[PDB]
Amino acid sequence: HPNLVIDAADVDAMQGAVAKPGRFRSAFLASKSAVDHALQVPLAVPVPTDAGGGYTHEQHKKNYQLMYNAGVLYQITEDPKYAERVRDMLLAYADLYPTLPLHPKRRPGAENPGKLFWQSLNEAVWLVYTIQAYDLIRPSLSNAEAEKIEQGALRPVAKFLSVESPATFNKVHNHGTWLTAGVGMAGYVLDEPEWVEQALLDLDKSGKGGFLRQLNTLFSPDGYYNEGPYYQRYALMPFVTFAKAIENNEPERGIFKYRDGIVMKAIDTTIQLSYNNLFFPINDAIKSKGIDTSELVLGVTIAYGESGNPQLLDIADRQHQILLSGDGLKVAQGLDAGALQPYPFKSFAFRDGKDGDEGALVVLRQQTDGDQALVFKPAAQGMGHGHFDKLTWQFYDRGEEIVTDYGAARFLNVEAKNGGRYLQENETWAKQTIAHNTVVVDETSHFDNNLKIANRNHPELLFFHADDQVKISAAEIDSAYPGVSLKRTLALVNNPESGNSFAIDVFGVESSQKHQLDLPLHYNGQLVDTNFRLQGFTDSLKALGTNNGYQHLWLKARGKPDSGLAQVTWLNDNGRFYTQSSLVDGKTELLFTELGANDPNFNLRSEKGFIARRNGARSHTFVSVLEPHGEYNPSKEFTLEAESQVQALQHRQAGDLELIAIGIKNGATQLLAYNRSSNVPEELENIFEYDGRKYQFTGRAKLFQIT
Amino acid sequence: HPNLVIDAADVDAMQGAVAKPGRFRSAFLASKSAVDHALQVPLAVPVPTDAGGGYTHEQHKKNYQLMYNAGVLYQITEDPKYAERVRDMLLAYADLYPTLPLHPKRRPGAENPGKLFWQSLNEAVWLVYTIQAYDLIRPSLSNAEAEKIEQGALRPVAKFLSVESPATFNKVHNHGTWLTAGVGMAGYVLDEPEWVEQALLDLDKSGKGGFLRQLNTLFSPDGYYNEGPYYQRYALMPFVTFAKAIENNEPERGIFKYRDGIVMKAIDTTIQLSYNNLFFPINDAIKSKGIDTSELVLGVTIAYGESGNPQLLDIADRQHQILLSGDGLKVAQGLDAGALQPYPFKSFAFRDGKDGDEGALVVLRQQTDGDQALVFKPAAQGMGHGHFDKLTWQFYDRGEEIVTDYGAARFLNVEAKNGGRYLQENETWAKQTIAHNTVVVDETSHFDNNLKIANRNHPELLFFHADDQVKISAAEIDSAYPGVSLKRTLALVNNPESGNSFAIDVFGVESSQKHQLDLPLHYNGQLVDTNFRLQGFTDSLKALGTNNGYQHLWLKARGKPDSGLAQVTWLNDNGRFYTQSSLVDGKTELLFTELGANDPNFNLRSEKGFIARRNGARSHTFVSVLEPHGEYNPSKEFTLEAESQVQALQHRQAGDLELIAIGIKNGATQLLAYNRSSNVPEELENIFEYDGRKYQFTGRAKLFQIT
Ligand SMILES: [Zn+2]
Ligand SMILES: [Zn+2]
Repeated sequence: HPNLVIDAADVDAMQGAVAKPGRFRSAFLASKSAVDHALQVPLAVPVPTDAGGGYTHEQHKKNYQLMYNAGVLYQITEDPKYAERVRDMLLAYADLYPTLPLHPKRRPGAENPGKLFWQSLNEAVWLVYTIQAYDLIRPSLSNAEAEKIEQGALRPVAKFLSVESPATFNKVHNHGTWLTAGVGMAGYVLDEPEWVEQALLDLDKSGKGGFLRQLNTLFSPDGYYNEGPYYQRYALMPFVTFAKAIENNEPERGIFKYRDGIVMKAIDTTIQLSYNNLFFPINDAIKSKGIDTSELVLGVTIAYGESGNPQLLDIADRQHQILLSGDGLKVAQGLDAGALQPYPFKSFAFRDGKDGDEGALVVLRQQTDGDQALVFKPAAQGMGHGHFDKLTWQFYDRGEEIVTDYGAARFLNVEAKNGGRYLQENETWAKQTIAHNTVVVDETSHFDNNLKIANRNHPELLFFHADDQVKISAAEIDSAYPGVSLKRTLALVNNPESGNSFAIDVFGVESSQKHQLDLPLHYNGQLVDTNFRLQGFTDSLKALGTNNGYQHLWLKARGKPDSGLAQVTWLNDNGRFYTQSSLVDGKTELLFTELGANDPNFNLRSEKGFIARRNGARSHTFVSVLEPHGEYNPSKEFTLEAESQVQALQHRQAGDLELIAIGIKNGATQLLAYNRSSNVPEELENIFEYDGRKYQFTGRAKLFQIT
Repeated sequence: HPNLVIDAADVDAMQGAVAKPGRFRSAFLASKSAVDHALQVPLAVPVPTDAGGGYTHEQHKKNYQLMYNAGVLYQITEDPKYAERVRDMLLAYADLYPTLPLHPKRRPGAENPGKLFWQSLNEAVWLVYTIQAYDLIRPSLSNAEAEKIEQGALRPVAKFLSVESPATFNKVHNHGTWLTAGVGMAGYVLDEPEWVEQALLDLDKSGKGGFLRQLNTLFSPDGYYNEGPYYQRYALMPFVTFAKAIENNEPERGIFKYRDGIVMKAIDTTIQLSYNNLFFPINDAIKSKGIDTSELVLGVTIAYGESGNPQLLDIADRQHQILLSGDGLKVAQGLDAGALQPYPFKSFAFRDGKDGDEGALVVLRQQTDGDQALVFKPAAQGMGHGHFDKLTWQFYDRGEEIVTDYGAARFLNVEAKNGGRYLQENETWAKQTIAHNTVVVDETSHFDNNLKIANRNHPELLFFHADDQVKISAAEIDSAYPGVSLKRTLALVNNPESGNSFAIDVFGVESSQKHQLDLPLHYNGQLVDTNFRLQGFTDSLKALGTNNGYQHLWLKARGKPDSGLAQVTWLNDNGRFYTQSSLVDGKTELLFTELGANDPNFNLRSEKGFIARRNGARSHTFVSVLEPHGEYNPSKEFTLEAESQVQALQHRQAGDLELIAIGIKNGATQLLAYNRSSNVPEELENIFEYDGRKYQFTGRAKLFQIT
């Protein structure tokens, strides 16, 4: 009876593969050992009393996982003990569920209620796994056992998640995707076709919500999910699960061709939104989440099963987790056959919006100086999970996040931390603009915290270009603060001769009115030196400000460099020094902060940053260069080039061109020249004059060496 | 000509091994590649201008490293390009060194000056490496080149390091070992036997100083170096280097048998004083230093060449660094031959003092619940790098430091941080007792920071016992504070029935006068719960105190739990929760701190801790249990047992016995019973009554399960 993600054909293929040495057999033996041990322990289907991370919540989660794993073993081995365990647990659920009220630890202000769980989302995950387990063990049951499980457990849960909470079922968000996927698959297993249609087109079958609306709205043409990478991988699992079930049940729907293969694009982009295996922590996001997460392990197997792309074996190899499925077997076989090819992590502008015209998530990468990623976020809001952070950036180098995004104020599945829920400081700190590396006007967050306006306004991607020496993008938004135009261009560059790299930042603010302008740099590392006088406050600390996140920042020190070049140098665990060299006009303060004020429940990390503060400016440009330099090896006990190699910095406008000149110690000046305007063909010619000589280049941009 | 660590026998064996494939050939090729690349850069022997971490400091360090490596490559390849580079660098040193003043960035308060370097310590390392390089390339030289090199560089350096700085040269400390090693090896190479004898017996050759006194004084009979693990590995290099040269030139001295084989013991104990490859950060210490440090890579090859112990190959394998020497070949061959045997990290009391009577460094390990180490420090002062930390402890679990020692306030080889020197806050914070996990009386450090009193006093180790279920040690000191006695016993225990483990702490304070008593607990991880009301200060922070390190702690929160059981729970990145359960009397405050006050140069990390404070006590006992519990997996997204499983705690005396009974939720109480007397035969019988039942055990201690 398996006919959801796994079908009978997959079981027969798995049965043959299990008795041949290889990755698949070894994964099978490991699952079998674990399930056999778990079968020794009595079933635990407790009355639900705990919130996220609590015993009842985690036990119910463990139950769905065991029921799925045992069902897979039952199909492969034909051993009845696996089905009997799944049956006994389902009979227990069938007796418990009808008697359950809404969860005692429900918090409806945060999320909709569940019966098994504090929130409906976990119940939806439970249905997605449990329906598959039932589908896998259904041939083992008597008719009365099936009827009791369906009438007491499966149908009441399907009803609870759909007709009984219809607003969320018809919503176009990850929570909707989980609910639609579970009820739709239940429609297939229990022969309820209307449930499949309700999953695809909403409860009214209108078309306004449902699975198809989600695929047409939440993803851009580049496969980029509007809520961001961390919820991208989360929603991926019900997308590829229900899509695999649609293809096995109604292949005439052409689900894997729908919207020009959007399901495959979505899988691939999920992989791309990572560095050193971790998803970029933009918007609401837990920084530990990586590509070995179960949703992307599954997604890769499904995409490899559809395409046979050997590049996906590279990812599967890094995930270190063989799945007991037909597609999981295909992955295991390609790996055993040596078919692996490297996976191409791209510099790319992943467009945002269903039509691709609501900004973009830009990733700039280069390997000349090690693994480096500059992540630029001129993206749309991302809805409730979105941060108020237009044009913010991050910088990754040598395995580590150097210029940082906080992610969410949330301790996942830690019940003592408010049931693992999003904390108050996720609104008052983590979402605020001052928590990001982008301009804050008048100590006020972008859109002044107005969700509806934020949801309707987005930056415009002006351009993106990437070649071997220059990766560069610019974007603009005039709606973050009406009357203020915010424009940023960021370049990731490398010089082949030196082996050196730079991140270059040109942040232009233009207003007809005077404003306070803050540009934070939140960094990871230890402050080691400054160009200018800086002594920290010594016997008391006070918060930087009063609202919009400023109330959480302790002010540790205040500097006001003389006009010219300001330099801030820190040292990272990864063995590198980082110096930001910025142009200051003598009216710019540098405020050094530590996160942790107005934090009575110890909910925030002691993160460090410095803010460039320019008061009373109508128009201002923040020009800066981030220089990774030197080597620090505390094991062999040597240090090289600990001092910044930048001596001078100049920024000039030359018609439609922007020039950034970086003077290097005992070295040639690095001169970034790029064309500023919208459309620039690849062979367009440019010249300009710098220091009495003439320079010429084709296309968007060129880095010159001036000896 | 090579006759020091490397002799001609070694060279011959290496030459035949570099043709055959294997670990040695791969190391050779990697070295040859690095040096060949170095040879294409012209030599740089600059006039010394910078302090530690600066250009000339790090260049002169690069130079001795390259001279040694190029010299070894000369001997193996017989290719004069390597010797010619070494020759040309030494001729530049011969011309430069006699013109040199004392170093312009000398800081004679911190360390004695050098000429090549700001301190003579680096000059001694330079000599140790360079005398070996000169020895390796000598047969390539003309007599006039040899005379110029010896007259202008080698002899002036050796003379500057001995007769011109005689106090330090005759000193018995790590600075002394480096100086005497270089001069003694110069004595062998330049045929100055008086220098060899001065190296072994001091300049006046009295025997008060010198290398034999160092081996007889700075190590205990257990091979524990008095200054601590971080300086043990430092001194280990000159110790084993000179010893190996002595054995190759004067094997009649039997140096590897001297003092019951102290050198081999010294190597083995250096390996023992680590957890997950890092040395215990006690006394002045840099936390990143681990067993791959060059001194211990060398010491392990030399011990393997002496003893052939296949267990040393385990360490070598973990170090991942084959050495181009005769011993390093033998190590590579044994590894290739698959002779590796697991190295045994033991529970052990490493005695302190020349004769092993000045306290001890006690390490308790178990493996039942993962890799765990309890480090207890009832040790001698350790001279000027010693910390004021009698009876302090650390806890390590699942790869991480959980209960912490700060180590030193110093940024090794970062010139912008005071030349990589020990910083002011090393004295005012890192050495202070409040920075450690031990009792502070009246906000005053042990011995009141008086180094002369501290050097004359040490705790007495009372007992130490390790079996598979209980590891336990106790010690006491009555001289840390006038009229106050301090006694601590620490136990590491495991229960087989559950996978559970506990660290048990009983800290007794006895005095005829009332005092304020502080017991800090410095922890690594995120605070997640308390069983008593705790709200952090929200709008400002102020230092906890005014002196002896209290001026560096921000007080973030204050709690006063009710009489009974206090519980503090934090979450560590290793995926485990930790709960300290402590007995409190309603009069004990718990103060939550963050390091960072009075730190104007950003010299301190933001470390966290909590302090149990009890005022007006004459005698008081701090009883607590540290419980690692649960699993936190944010990749798979599950949590198990996040809540502490301790329900109750009781401490009782029963004659010569102490009882600690730990109530477990849904579990048998764990009852630790141990005899307190110094003398306890293994077959001694103990009997006590607890809750109506009678219990008996043989020997020192036993953990009982009470259902
Ligand atoms: Zn964010
Ligand atoms: Zn210390």
